[PDB]
Amino acid sequence: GRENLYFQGLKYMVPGARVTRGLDWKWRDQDGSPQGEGTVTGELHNGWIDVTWDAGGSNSYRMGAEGKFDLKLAPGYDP
Repeated sequence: GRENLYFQGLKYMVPGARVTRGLDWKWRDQDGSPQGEGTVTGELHNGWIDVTWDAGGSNSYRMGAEGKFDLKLAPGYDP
């Protein structure tokens, strides 16, 4: 039994969080390298979260918006 994905989004999508793409990703190669990782840079806004990728691009991803979760916490990141 776990908190739903919206609750997880609220708990984990905070500045500094390390992420990769996740289940609902539909954003082509924006993660910048295969299996690329990134850092969340802000707070949730209308269910979207900002990420700066290690490859260097900055953009926004759904983590609740549209009922979709585009990211996953990166391997080795355990807050």
